[PDB]
Amino acid sequence: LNTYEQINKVKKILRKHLKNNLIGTYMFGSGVESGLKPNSDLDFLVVVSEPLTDQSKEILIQKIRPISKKIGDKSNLRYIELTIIIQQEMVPWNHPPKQEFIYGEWLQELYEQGYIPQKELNSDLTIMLYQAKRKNKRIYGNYDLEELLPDIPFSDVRRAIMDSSEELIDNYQDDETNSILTLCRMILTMDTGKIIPKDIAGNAVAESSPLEHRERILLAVRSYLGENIEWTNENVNLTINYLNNRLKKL
Repeated sequence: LNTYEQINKVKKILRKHLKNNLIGTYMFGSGVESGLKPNSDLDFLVVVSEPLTDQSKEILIQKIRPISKKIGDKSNLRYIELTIIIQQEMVPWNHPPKQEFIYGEWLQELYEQGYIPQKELNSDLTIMLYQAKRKNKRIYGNYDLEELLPDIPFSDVRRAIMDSSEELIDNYQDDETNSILTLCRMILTMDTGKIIPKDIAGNAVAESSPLEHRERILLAVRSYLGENIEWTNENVNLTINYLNNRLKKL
């Protein structure tokens, strides 16, 4: 499958199965903000009127799974990430926001165990809605995304980033590259105000960082682009601490 059929099959899945419950289908993220590199994920935000039955969620999982990349597969497909929100659940705005459904490949093992996304609160979705609201591509629907979402205070985006870092520093063992560059991304957006891709945020923050930390940050960029880095002897704790403290100074 090509990038074009990937996106098109997602649009028709949502339309065929969500029928008149579907308000809008939007894409956001690195692919819309920076351009579609062959490495880029396909990130979808979907807005609905009412909750989805546990049947509809299983269908979505079933129909999305064949057309999304699977981890560590050497294919050329892209990862599909898709979030569903109910328009009415976002008013009045409240952090953390309500999330109706998530398709994501980090959940595949659980999907195989029968796991079925239930309504949950997701502090990270505040950063997504903030990102999507500022730049998105509408691929279905009669309204622009900004018309379907209340103003989101950037203060809540700050609360969002800090709360995620707090658990990130405790859970970097074995997803080191993600955690380092997430924090690097995290630092950029809390100052300037814009979100950017991990690999570009990594080399931007590494430049402003003491050598030992820069060395390790740039070794994270490489792994994110494939390279097998083997962190078992790198002192990731120090850079995590450095990035976290740097971040805690907003």
